[PDB]
Amino acid sequence: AKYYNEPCHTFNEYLLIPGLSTVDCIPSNVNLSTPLVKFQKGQQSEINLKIPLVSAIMQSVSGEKMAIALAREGGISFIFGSQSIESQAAMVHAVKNFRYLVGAGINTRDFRERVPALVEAGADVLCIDSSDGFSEWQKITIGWIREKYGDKVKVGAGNIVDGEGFRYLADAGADFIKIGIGGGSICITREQKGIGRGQATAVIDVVAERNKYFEETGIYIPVCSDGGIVYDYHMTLALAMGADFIMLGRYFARFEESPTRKVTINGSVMKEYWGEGSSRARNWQRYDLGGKQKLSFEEGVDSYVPYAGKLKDNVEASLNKVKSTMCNCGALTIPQLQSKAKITLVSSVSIVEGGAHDVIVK
Amino acid sequence: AKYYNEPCHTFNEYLLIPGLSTVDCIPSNVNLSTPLVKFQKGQQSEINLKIPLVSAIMQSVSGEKMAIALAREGGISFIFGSQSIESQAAMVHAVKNFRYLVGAGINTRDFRERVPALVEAGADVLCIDSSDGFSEWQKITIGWIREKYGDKVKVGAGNIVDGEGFRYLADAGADFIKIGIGGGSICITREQKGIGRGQATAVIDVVAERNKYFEETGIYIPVCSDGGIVYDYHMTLALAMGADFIMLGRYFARFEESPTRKVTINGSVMKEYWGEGSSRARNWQRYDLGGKQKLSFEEGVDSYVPYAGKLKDNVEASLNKVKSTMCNCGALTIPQLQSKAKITLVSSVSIVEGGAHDVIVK
Amino acid sequence: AKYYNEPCHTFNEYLLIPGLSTVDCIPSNVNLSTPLVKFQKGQQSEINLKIPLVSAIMQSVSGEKMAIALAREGGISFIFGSQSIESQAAMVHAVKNFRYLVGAGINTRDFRERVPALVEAGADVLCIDSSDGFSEWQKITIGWIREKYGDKVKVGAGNIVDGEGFRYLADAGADFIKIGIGGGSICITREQKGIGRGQATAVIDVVAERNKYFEETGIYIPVCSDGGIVYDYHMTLALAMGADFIMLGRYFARFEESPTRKVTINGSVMKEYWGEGSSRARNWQRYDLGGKQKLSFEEGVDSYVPYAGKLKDNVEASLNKVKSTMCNCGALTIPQLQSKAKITLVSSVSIVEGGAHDVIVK
Amino acid sequence: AKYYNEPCHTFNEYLLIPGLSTVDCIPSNVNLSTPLVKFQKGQQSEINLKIPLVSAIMQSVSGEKMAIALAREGGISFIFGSQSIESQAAMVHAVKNFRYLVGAGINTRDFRERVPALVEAGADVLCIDSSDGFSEWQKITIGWIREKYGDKVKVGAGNIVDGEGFRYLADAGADFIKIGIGGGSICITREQKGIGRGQATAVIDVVAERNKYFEETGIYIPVCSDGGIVYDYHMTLALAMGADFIMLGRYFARFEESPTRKVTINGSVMKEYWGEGSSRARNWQRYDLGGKQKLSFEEGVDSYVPYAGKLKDNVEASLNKVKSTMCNCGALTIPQLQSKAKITLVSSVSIVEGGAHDVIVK
Ligand SMILES: NC(=O)c1[nH+]cn([C@@H]2O[C@H](COP(=O)([O-])[O-])[C@@H](O)[C@H]2O)c1[O-]
Ligand SMILES: NC(=O)c1[nH+]cn([C@@H]2O[C@H](COP(=O)([O-])[O-])[C@@H](O)[C@H]2O)c1[O-]
Ligand SMILES: NC(=O)c1[nH+]cn([C@@H]2O[C@H](COP(=O)([O-])[O-])[C@@H](O)[C@H]2O)c1[O-]
Ligand SMILES: NC(=O)c1[nH+]cn([C@@H]2O[C@H](COP(=O)([O-])[O-])[C@@H](O)[C@H]2O)c1[O-]
Ligand SMILES: [K+]
Ligand SMILES: [K+]
Ligand SMILES: [K+]
Ligand SMILES: [K+]
Ligand SMILES: [K+]
Ligand SMILES: [K+]
Ligand SMILES: [K+]
Ligand SMILES: [K+]
Repeated sequence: AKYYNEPCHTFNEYLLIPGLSTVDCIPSNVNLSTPLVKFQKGQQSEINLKIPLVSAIMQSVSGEKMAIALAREGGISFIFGSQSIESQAAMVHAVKNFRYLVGAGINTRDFRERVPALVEAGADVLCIDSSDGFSEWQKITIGWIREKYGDKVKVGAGNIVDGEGFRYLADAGADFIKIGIGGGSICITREQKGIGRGQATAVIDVVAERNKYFEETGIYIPVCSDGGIVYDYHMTLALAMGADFIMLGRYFARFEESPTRKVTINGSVMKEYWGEGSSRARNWQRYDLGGKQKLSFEEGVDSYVPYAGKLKDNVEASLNKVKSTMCNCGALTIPQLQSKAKITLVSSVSIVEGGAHDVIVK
Repeated sequence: AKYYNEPCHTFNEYLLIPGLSTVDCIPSNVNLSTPLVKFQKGQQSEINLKIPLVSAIMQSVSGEKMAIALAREGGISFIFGSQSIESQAAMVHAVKNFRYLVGAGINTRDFRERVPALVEAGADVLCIDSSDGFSEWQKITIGWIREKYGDKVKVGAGNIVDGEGFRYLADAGADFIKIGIGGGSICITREQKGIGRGQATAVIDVVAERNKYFEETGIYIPVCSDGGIVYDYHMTLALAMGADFIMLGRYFARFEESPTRKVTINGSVMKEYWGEGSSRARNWQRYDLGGKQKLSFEEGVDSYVPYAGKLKDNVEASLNKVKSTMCNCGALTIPQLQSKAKITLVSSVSIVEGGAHDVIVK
Repeated sequence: AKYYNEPCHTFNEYLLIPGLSTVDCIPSNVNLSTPLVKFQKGQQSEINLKIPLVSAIMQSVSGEKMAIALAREGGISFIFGSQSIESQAAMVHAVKNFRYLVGAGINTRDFRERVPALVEAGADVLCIDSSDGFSEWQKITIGWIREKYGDKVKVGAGNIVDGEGFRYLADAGADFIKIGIGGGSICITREQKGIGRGQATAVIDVVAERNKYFEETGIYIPVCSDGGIVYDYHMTLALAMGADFIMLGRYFARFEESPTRKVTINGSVMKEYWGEGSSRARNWQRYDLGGKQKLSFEEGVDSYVPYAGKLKDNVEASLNKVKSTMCNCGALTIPQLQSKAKITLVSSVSIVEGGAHDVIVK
Repeated sequence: AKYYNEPCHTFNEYLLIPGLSTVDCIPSNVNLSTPLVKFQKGQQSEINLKIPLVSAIMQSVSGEKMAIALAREGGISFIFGSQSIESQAAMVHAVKNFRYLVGAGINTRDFRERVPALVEAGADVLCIDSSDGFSEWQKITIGWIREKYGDKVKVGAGNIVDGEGFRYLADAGADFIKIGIGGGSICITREQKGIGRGQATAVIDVVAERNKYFEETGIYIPVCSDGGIVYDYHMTLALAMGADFIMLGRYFARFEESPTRKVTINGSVMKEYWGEGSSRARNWQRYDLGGKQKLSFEEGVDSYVPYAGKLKDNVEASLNKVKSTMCNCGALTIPQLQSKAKITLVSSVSIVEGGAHDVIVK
């Protein structure tokens, strides 16, 4: 077996150490644009978001209302694929003809039928939805798409957590690669199967490989930090570590625009939020290992998250914090932040010092 | 004194990082066979289990019903030796003539009488039951067996936690070596005597020495990770780290087939489970240091574990998780897993991220 | 991005290992004098405090009564600047003509008007109040002061946490540099923006750079450990690590002399204490990044701290502990302590051993 | 200031890894004898205990009854010195003429009068009682004793935690050196003054220096691990790390023979136990830094410990565990253990695995 020199870590263990802020480092001057799909050195991506936030490929998150609301704010939603091809295509079509950008998730089994339907519906980009994307199944799926559409259809892939996985999907032809296994708020894969890696360590490792790949091939492949975002500053950390954009489930599930019902639990207004690996969703394709067309066991839970209001207001508040921090770090663009960021791990005692302490908060 | 560069760790601190899964990496294609006794390079062990699980040499675990039920599923039980030679021989005989495989535990004191009786009863393999097997007492016991039976009788030995201990028992002639001191769920040896080592670190260290020994002698000695298995994924980790099979007490004590009584504690159906070092068992031979034929002090406790039902159903569920994970890692056999596994330590904060978080589980 | 070899740590994780105590190492012989502003090698600072304690630039801490009481004991207060120029100047004037030393906080926006008013009022030293002082805004402010007053006006600056930040402000001309981001008892910046560093690590790193700067230029720049002091021994640690003086908010807010109201909360007499970044204070200048003249979001909280009595009695008790420890370390002056101190990190288990344990405290 | 490469650790973080146990490694063959005072290479100490346990120099521990009971079992008590010279001398005299060995604590102030009185009373050995023994005060005290009695009077000294402190007291002429600052169960020095070091790290460091000193001078100076012993296995660890004997307070305070009252607290029979640094004891000499003859502030607490019965029965039970472990490690004497011991640090997760887990203890 192979071992590592250091244990993996995640977001709550890090802090950014401010660099020089020039007079032009004003939050209003910060440009949050970011590339969504791979491109050649010196050029621009064919698809650039205005903000680095994308909603998860989940039944309880990316519906028509979410896609429209997020697209309006500059991001993009990936309409969930854990539904019939016909219904998913209809959702994509409704968003495209509500021009707002919209993505759609696909699986490694019915892609020969689902892809044509989604392309026809007007999807701008696709993304294979898999817990563990380091597989020949994803290579086959991407290969078929390239075979039939060449570079006309953009397809994201994976969910790998190290350089090897990234390299495999990059060579396979993925337009962007998703990072993360087990970090999701409603995910229990790490406790059920024992696979995964701290989200931050995964991003840092994959980004290092992505940059080597870029120097070697001249091809820049955007990577997405998927799952584990709890606080707004976690967004800034993920971007600083090298992620081009961030995929979130819980963050968006709390909004009015999520397709779930609002429910009151103990005097608190909540919203339903469940994992694709829960018996409720039954998205067996996401965990498919060539076995029976059913969920062998649960890898996600059914839950409630606090209702946070409208997406627009929340996204605005979150990004204002991101932009402010970027200015503390002397960055006016995401690439600048990724270059200038000074990132340190924090001891548990330092964490205690970071919050309010030795006072009774009024 | 001698010190080490790193502290010891155990199962809960590790995770497997998935490798490439090929289209043939289907759970149904996974072969869980594993060698039980030492063999020569290029050859097969004289005894191979169909599944890598064996039940502990304990009064509250390995009785006749357990031995039959586990043998039926592909594993093997080691009938406890903390009972009269006559009664233990009778249990072995009943299992053999219920052909199901069955093992039997022996001690370093009455082996001249117990061994012949067990061989006569039809035991397929024996195993010295000792907390600390790094001793001349075990070497003497193994030597006597070899003297009287040559290689016809198979005897496991030890419970060592480092390369030195393994080497000693290997040279002594043990057919397989058991790893672990203090990791047992009902064991308090580490708190009473201050001896022991994290189970994972022990397995990793012993396996390293076992592989060097193999290259040096051409003799492959199977090793057993004994104790400390709490979750099903711990089984996968132990195997990935190099263990050929796993010995469990608590895991099996919870089943209908364990020889203990079912008792209701606070509306919950439980089963009795006690350590061999508890006053209830009085297995002083297991902790014998050439002193009086009595337990100097307790090193185990008397307890209750949740009733889990039938062994067959539980073992099936556990191994389905093991096989699934092996497929994520690209392995269809245990040796493949041990070769391909990528194993990382996990920070405490990463552990929190691994479970459900920031949601109210419904 | 840039990463570090070790995670940051803070006060609770350290202990001093006693050195040789000579017969002259008596608490009564300890000299707690310390320089407040930069000076040339071989010379003395133009301003030396008798004790290394200064009160925070906060509405809930440094008012007229506090400034007089602390000055009387040998320290100095920095009258808060989060108020009109006229009212702040009046406070400074009242203290100066109550001669007691007194400081005053300024911001990077209205300094052209505030500075003249404060100098006119008789302020002995000024200090830019900023969460993140690594900025051109501070350089511009210091430059203007030097332009108009040369070296006649002393101005402290910053709140940096590493060598780079220190170097920038030193070259900018600051008379003393303040260390610390996010360690304040009422501060939640690290949780809102994700920026900061463990206070101890920050002091140690900045001090190392300060000493290199001294050897290079012959100019000694005093540094201040600002925020995070919870226990009296934390003061000793900060000084031993290299800090010349310590800035405290919570510590002083608990005293009779703080400008806040005493309130009873659950039978306990408390005092109000709030952060400059709370909606109550609205000190937006402290977090200004060239944006709108308002607080974008809260970075501090409103709270209550236990009433501790008169400043004189408390400061006497605190410093008696500091002097005693200095004697255990064989130091009769702060520079001696900084030279002789032996400082070690402490494991969490060692921390448990440090307090009373395994006994019921009567 | 000076820093260290690793943080300090203490007893609960360590475990012994068993070595080879020969047939002669029987608990009954273990010799627990140990030297109390320094001697020349190749020779024997003038005072050897039969067991490596000594009672603390405390009012609530070492009275006449304790001294007699412990001496009977092979150890020695150091009659507390925080009382009049006359009364302490009377206690020593009573023990000597009850021949049982007995020690007596002295301080760095009234030694010119206390020492003669104690020698006259028949004390076999003396020991300076100080929290921080790295001082000229101890050197002066030892020097006076040597001046007046030469090598006829044996005097222990210190309480240092590193090689430097040991070296100083060794050169000063101490017959044995005590290790430890802040580890005491009733001690809060580390929380009041911020000085100290993990007990295990202190012992390990001092022992290393002691062994170098021995090679350099041919003089073997016994060292004592003082404070922090919570479990019986902690005794084994301290000895394995190099300590010749162990000083305990809490351990003995629980016995019938301790001079304190038995009190019932919540249906549990307890015994009073307080630190010498508590207002109850007022042992200001122990924390004397040449200041006023009074306790500047408390460094110890007043408490209750569980009543454990008679010393004889408890000491027998404790040492049976020590002897058993020594046999697991292949040692029949303390020097053998110190040579053969294999000591590892243990992760927090490994600690959890070490106790009973995942079972309901009946
Ligand atoms: N285990 C599951 O059932 C599951 N369902 C969805 N997800 C993952 O968790 C991410 C959302 O994480 P989060 O933003 O809620 O923390 C999704 O984008 C997807 O990668 C899951 O891990
Ligand atoms: N301390 C004891 O009394 C004791 N009794 C049995 N055992 C050990 O603990 C193992 C079972 O551990 P576990 O599967 O319950 O965690 C047994 O195989 C044996 O090695 C014990 O450590
Ligand atoms: N976040 C806030 O609102 C805030 N207000 C004041 N402070 C900082 O916290 C310090 C006082 O910290 P403390 O002594 O209360 O721990 C001040 O000197 C200042 O640097 C703050 O961080
Ligand atoms: N702080 C105190 O008041 C105090 N009083 C006694 N002691 C120390 O603590 C030791 C006893 O520790 P323990 O065996 O109770 O853990 C004594 O031998 C002495 O070195 C103290 O630290
Ligand atoms: K900055
Ligand atoms: K804070
Ligand atoms: K895989
Ligand atoms: K999770
Ligand atoms: K000292
Ligand atoms: K303590
Ligand atoms: K042994
Ligand atoms: K255990």
